[PDB]
Amino acid sequence: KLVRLPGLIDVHVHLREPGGTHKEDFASGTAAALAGGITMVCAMPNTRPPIIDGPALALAQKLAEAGARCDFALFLGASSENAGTLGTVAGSAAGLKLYLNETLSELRLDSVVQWMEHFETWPSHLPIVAHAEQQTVAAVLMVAQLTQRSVHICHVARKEEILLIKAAKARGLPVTCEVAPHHLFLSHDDLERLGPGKGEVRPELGSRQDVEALWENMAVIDCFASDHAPHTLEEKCGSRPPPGFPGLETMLPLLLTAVSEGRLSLDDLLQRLHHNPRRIFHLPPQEDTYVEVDLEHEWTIPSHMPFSKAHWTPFEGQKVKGTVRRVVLRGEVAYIDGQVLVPPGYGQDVRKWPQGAVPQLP
Amino acid sequence: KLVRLPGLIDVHVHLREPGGTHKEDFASGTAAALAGGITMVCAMPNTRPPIIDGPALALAQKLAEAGARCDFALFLGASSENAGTLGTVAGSAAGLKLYLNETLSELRLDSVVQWMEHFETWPSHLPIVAHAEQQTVAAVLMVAQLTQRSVHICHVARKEEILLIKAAKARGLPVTCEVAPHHLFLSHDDLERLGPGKGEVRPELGSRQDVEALWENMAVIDCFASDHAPHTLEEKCGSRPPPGFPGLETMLPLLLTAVSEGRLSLDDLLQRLHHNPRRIFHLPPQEDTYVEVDLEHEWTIPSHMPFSKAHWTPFEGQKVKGTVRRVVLRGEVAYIDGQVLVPPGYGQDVRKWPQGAVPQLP
Ligand SMILES: [Zn+2]
Ligand SMILES: [Zn+2]
Ligand SMILES: [Zn+2]
Ligand SMILES: [Zn+2]
Ligand SMILES: [Zn+2]
Ligand SMILES: [Zn+2]
Repeated sequence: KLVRLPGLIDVHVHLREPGGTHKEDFASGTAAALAGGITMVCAMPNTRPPIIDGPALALAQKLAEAGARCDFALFLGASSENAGTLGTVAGSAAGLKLYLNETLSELRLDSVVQWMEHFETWPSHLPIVAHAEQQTVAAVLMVAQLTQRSVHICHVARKEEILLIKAAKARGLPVTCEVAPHHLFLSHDDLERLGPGKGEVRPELGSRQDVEALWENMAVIDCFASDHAPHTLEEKCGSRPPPGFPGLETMLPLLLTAVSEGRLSLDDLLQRLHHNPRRIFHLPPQEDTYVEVDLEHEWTIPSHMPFSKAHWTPFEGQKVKGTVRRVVLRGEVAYIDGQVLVPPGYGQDVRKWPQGAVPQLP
Repeated sequence: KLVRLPGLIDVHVHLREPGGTHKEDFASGTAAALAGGITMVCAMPNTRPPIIDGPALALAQKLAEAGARCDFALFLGASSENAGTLGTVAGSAAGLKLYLNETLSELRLDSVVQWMEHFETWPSHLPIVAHAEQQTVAAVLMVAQLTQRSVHICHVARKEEILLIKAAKARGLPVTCEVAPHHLFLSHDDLERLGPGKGEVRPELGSRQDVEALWENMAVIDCFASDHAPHTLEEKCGSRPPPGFPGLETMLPLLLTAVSEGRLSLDDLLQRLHHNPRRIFHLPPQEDTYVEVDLEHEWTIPSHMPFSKAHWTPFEGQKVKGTVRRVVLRGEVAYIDGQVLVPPGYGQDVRKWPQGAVPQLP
């Protein structure tokens, strides 16, 4: 009755450690990942302190090695000060992350010249990822061409954005992109229900026409990634709600529902949650690692999923068909039917594996 | 000085066993593969007997398990008689191969309706590969759309073909393709030297404009594959020369030369010889497997490479920069500096590995 899948990869998660551990930490976030059929995550650098230099990366790496229950890589974050300073640690990171729209004080870039400096100084063989909305997608693509390298665009959310990327790919430009589940399964039609606080997310929820354009242009989407952005309900409902949805525990159930409805194939799903993440970020295979799912079980997403400390979900009330039954990670049962069974610290930094280093010319 | 690469994959080799073992057998062909930095091969079904039914597949699987020095998967071949009969063994094969142009009596398909029957009966989740030249590419793409599934086009050789595939990808159609090294590094300009016998290959060598279109449209090429088609010199020079070049031992040196010249990146190469073959054919990772190459060593391709029984090469005289120094396959030294060190039978059928089965809905 079950289906065996390879170990799935989420290349865009915010696990909030160090500095935001009331929202989530490595142990709780990777528990959420395992319960969602995810066995490897790439953690974003907008923590407190942000991962914008070698000492912060060193700290975050040890916190993750001690807290993570699944395997991981850590992004470095581009700042207005660190271009040309990351060469020694660059290869130990998942990649470099550029935050090109409204963001946290330390990751804010004031000028496209600062983008150029990062594209010019970051090692040419290592991944660069950009949070780039609307015309920013076009702008960062221009910077990538001027510096003659590739770029990966995070959470594409709009018809405008996916059609621009489509046009770039038609010209042979080296761009890849990812889409998050809330931009495939939620729209403006849901804002009435969510409210202005819970509904706050960046990129914001799109129109029904945005959602339909993403599905119509599935061929253009290289990866699915949750953009797991845990904030507590108190923060989402308060005066200055931060953007973001939790999503690790709901991503695969939502997508398996789409597969069961014929909206995409099982292969389409596995290209976007396994093969393409591997090849874009040069992430290594995980030995004796697999996920068993039940495609027949129908359930309704509750007000909060078991594991994320976010303790809320924007998908509450949606009917889904598909559930993660068992996860085996490197030969150990990591998850069965609502219980995580590997301790904090079982997870490892895949960039330290010999097969996890990005190949490079001498 | 050396560079470590993952285990490379050649998804298009003719190893001639059973029935053509004077041209090559599993032991000699996989020795050639290892010497070329290849650790996994997909063997084509136009053997004698051809692999067009379960008994022939059973035989070929045992011959490969006994003779192969690297890991492998075996293609099934479409015939005018076997549509609807391969469902029980389909999942044990690399995929289904359709020979849509001039070919061997048993793989000859008389009618596009026979193509349709295979697309309709072959399991929808398993790979289909087509030898399709010129307008045949358009025709098989039409059949793929009518049956609403994907197709992979072998050895794209012409500007006409790569631009058609480019246009199909721009419309979001599920098509992938491979290009062989002789269509990137040889042209009509070389036929004077090769002669009409040695120069016989299908698809035939292209014009300089064909070669330049393939390089210009590298973004459209998903895989490199050798189309290793060993024939003895006596056969290539005789009255009725069969088409094909040997290529396993020269593919990587040629491509590494191109990398060293800046014609493509190391990543471009590894996408096309590792990641994309994996994800198109759902081939499993190989544990503790890697290839060490020396990018500085300049040498001239001789009149024949050491291992292929073909005992000739069309690349004789070309200057290359790049050489395979060491291959480790599943923890054992398989190749060092001109010597293969794993015996016939070390190789395994990757479709029998748990991680080597193609995921499918229940
Ligand atoms: Zn991202
Ligand atoms: Zn994010
Ligand atoms: Zn890689
Ligand atoms: Zn092929
Ligand atoms: Zn062939
Ligand atoms: Zn696969």
